Amino acid sequence: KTFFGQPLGLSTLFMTEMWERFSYYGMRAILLYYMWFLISTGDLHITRATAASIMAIYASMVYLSGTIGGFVADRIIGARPAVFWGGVLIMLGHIVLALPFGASALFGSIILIIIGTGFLKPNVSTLVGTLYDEHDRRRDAGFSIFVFGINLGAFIAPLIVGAAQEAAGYHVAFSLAAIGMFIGLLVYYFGGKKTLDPHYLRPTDPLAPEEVKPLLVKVSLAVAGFIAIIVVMNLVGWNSLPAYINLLTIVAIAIPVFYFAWMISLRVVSYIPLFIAAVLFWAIEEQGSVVLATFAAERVDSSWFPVSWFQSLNPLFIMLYTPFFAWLWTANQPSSPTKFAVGLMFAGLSFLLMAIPGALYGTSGKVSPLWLVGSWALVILGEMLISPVGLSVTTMMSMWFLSSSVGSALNAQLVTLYNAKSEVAYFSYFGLGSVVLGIVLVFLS
Ligand SMILES: CCCCCCC/C=C/CCCCCC(=O)OC[C@@H](O)CO
Ligand SMILES: CCCCCCC/C=C\CCCCCC(=O)OC[C@@H](O)CO
Ligand SMILES: CCCCCCC/C=C\CCCCCC(=O)OC[C@@H](O)CO
Ligand SMILES: CCCCCCC/C=C\CCCCCC(=O)OC[C@@H](O)CO
Ligand SMILES: CCCCCCC/C=C\CCCCCC(=O)OC[C@H](O)CO
Ligand SMILES: CCCCCCC/C=C\CCCCCC(=O)OC[C@H](O)CO
Ligand SMILES: CCCCCCC/C=C\CCCCCC(=O)OC[C@H](O)CO
Ligand SMILES: CCCCCCC/C=C\CCCCCC(=O)OC[C@H](O)CO
Ligand SMILES: CCCCCCC/C=C\CCCCCC(=O)OC[C@H](O)CO
Repeated sequence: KTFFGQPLGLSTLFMTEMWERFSYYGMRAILLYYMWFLISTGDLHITRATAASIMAIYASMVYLSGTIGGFVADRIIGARPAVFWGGVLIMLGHIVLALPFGASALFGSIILIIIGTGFLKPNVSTLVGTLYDEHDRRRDAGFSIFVFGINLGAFIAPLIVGAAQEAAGYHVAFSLAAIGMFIGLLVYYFGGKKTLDPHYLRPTDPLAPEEVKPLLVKVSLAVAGFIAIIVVMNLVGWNSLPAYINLLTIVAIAIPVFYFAWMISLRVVSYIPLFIAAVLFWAIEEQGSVVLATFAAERVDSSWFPVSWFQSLNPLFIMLYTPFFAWLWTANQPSSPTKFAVGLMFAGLSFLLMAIPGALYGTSGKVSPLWLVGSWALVILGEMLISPVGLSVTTMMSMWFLSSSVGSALNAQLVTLYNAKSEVAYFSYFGLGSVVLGIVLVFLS
């Protein structure tokens, strides 16, 4: 008796991640529209450009937090508690938004989820490997099944949450996200005790006595320096929300900039164009929940259904393409930098495609939802070529997990350029921009 030929414990982690991704992407599907709403009532004193920038940097921090959660679990708290307490903080983040508050709750919600996802996201995948011996040939299948559960949650969430927001408002919809995470915790907690190794209740590589102090010092210097920067910023008058957002953008981009300059000082050099292509691809893919969400709400005949449902197309196409590419890579298979190149080209085509309706019809009307369907089909096609390979090429493993954070940080700057007047230029310029760089990468391949 198995779960698709895998140890029964996979069923627990499958559901755990399905519900967490439900909570996360359910929130993402309506958070931007929610900020627009708070703005329209005068409760939130920012522009839509800033709100769009917030969504991008929010994403950026979540991915950044993810590069740290594995360490904290491996060295300090253990993978099993990390997942649990991460789940708790994620649940509380969605509760904060469900409470009878407005803009005052946004920061607290954002922080809780950044930290919680940081503890949960890397460590659930770790525990999946825990199910198998070193020997097990079933590993690749088990992770594929796990990924399917991730995509499932991401798929149903905007449908269910978006419908709920339409029927019962934002606060109820945010509560559904919280309940989703809660369900994830129930199944995880009770299902875990039956199936998970008690070894992972504790860290597997705990700090040795002599490691405690320098780690505390290292963490301390970072906080003091970051706090110092913020003090100076407020002294010299750089203290607006766009300013803090720029600071985090700089931070998110500096980290890979430093580790490279650190490590360089020589095939690492060859990894640079790969890393650049990854950042750019993630930038475009992550604009689906920001720029494309804006386009869906302003430029699409979506009178008969919640416009947040467009967020379901991303994981839908992942699920549709997946068994195909599963087959395709079994049946000369192109190289890895070739995949990145063609992978970035498809991202570029997805934005080039979106420039068409504005150029043909104008930007003051509404167009068919099919334009967005086509756009997402194109970008996810690019994801099938880049994501399954990116970790393999880089084998700096962290560099791979950071490419998504840098793309989002870059987006935090770029998405402020998008509006009805700049629609066609935005899509053409960046669409073509990414296509040419994918052409360059073929030359450098
Ligand atoms: C996996 C590869 C797929 C590539 C996607 C490209 C195919 C479709 C592109 C967009 C279709 C155009 C819209 C069709 C339509 O019914 O237009 C009606 C009109 O209301 C438009 O405003
Ligand atoms: C152990 C805790 C787990 C449970 C998760 C927390 C969620 C439980 C109940 C959520 C109640 C929804 C909020 C109701 C509400 O504010 O109504 C909004 C009002 O504006 C109606 O339009
Ligand atoms: C080890 C990697 C991290 C190192 C970070 C390097 C530099 C950190 C901070 C410096 C950036 C200055 C802040 C910029 C800023 O807030 O400008 C805002 C202003 O233009 C808007 O009103
Ligand atoms: C408007 C028309 C655009 C047509 C574009 C066609 C050309 C695209 C790429 C040209 C070079 C081939 C790349 C093949 C390759 O893998 O490397 C070899 C290349 O470096 C040859 O010099
Ligand atoms: C009286 C109100 C407060 C009660 C709620 C607080 C939380 C209750 C129990 C905490 C349990 C800690 C879980 C840590 C953990 O590793 O869980 C993992 C599971 O064992 C499965 O892996
Ligand atoms: C998730 C909780 C927050 C931890 C971050 C604080 C980082 C700074 C110093 C590390 C604190 C670790 C405390 C426990 C510890 O490692 O000491 C005992 C050693 O295992 C044995 O000497
Ligand atoms: C077996 C695969 C089938 C799909 C093939 C992919 C199609 C590739 C390019 C299609 C054409 C480019 C989009 C332009 C477009 O939508 O024009 C349509 C009219 O403008 C609609 O009013
Ligand atoms: C592989 C080919 C797939 C099919 C797409 C081919 C080209 C797609 C779009 C080209 C431009 C579409 C609109 C043209 C346009 O807006 O003309 C500009 C007018 O002068 C506006 O005043
Ligand atoms: C699978 C095919 C993918 C589709 C890509 C083909 C189309 C590429 C670019 C189309 C749009 C080009 C720019 C149009 C443009 O800016 O014209 C000016 C407008 O009239 C004013 O904004």
